[PDB]
Amino acid sequence: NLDCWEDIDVILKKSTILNLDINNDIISDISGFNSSVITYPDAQLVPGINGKAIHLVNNESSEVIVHKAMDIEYNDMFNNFTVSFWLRVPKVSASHLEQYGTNEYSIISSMKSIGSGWSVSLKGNNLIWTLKDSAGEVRQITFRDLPDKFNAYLANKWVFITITNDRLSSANLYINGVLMGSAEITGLGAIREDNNITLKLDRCNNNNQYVSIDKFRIFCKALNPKEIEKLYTSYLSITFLRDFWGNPLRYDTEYYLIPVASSSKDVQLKNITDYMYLTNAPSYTNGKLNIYYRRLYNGLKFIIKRYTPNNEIDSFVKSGDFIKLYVSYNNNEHIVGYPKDGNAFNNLDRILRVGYNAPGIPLYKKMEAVKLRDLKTYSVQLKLYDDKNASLGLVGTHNGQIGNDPNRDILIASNWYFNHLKDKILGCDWYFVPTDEGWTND
Repeated sequence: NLDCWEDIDVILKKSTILNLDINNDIISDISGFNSSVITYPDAQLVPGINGKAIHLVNNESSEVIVHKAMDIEYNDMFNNFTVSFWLRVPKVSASHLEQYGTNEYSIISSMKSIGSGWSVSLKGNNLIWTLKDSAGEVRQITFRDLPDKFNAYLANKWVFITITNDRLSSANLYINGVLMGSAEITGLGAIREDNNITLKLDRCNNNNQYVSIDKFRIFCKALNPKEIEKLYTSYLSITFLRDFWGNPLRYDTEYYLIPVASSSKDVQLKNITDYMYLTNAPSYTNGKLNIYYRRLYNGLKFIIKRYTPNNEIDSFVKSGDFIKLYVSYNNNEHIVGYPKDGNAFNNLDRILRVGYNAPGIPLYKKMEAVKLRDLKTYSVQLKLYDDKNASLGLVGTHNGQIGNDPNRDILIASNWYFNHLKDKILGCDWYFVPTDEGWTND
């Protein structure tokens, strides 16, 4: 066995030889080996999976260099190792796929005249892991991302990358703990890489290209699936809610809502004071490039507001936070709630109303933003309360009709969901999608 050095958490900690962390707006290695980290002028910091993350744009000043300490300098020459990091890449437009689809550029590398070592690179919608030994011998894992960009890994969402290397067998590439690619690597000689690990866009012809990298980490062993699962989920801090992209959910920000259980649906409004329902979102398809996705940014815009002042006006929404949900329609904001004795399906599934204002009729609008299930998904649940603080249920949808309107999946609040929180798919899970430069519909 060529690994180094029991409890999984202990193994993960002990086998870590490099761990980039960001505190006090400074990037440093907290592995204990103290490899020095050189941050260049245009390396930017942006919201991360748990704190801030490294943001790299396409210019010479945007880079972070890690100078390996002598104690780990030659750790991957003959022995096993694993590289892990959260990664976020913008969805590549149809135009850029045609124009730059064949341009392979590295983003993380240990390769310097022959360039032995390893590298993480991107080519169009392909994520590539490369190992090169001192003889120029090469081994690669090429991962072709899913055609459906709504579910793809290189389409603007934070995803967790993990690449294990067993010198006696093969290299395996994982995304969110799932095996996506592999390549036998036996027959490789010594790996003589550069003294530095460089995080930078190298040889990228698209000047507007950028990537985000977080928690860059290296282990001195080839992690097994169980360890990778624990590693991955260890970053999903359940106290802070996240938006569709994996970034922190924020107050006073416009979001489009999409039900996780019917991701091809957008939310629409019947009329002010009335109900909301689902409609099919338009879609984009390109046979030539073999890509497609339900288009985003259509439907109602929702805004989350603090029910009462939080900590120190923190901009991020915490699980357990009480809020007021509003719909921003024609520049006017209307609160979402359930009026006393309001129409409901079989007196159990309370039909939500937007901007309801019948005089003398109490409107229950106090909600709680929570994370009760599906840790790996960037979704949120919303619990509505009445005036006595009793639960009116979780926001979801119910199929049926109102008056003579067509059959529709109508937005409601129901306690029914609390008895099915273990289901794989549940109608009370919601994606909060904010407009982002990393995703423009073609």
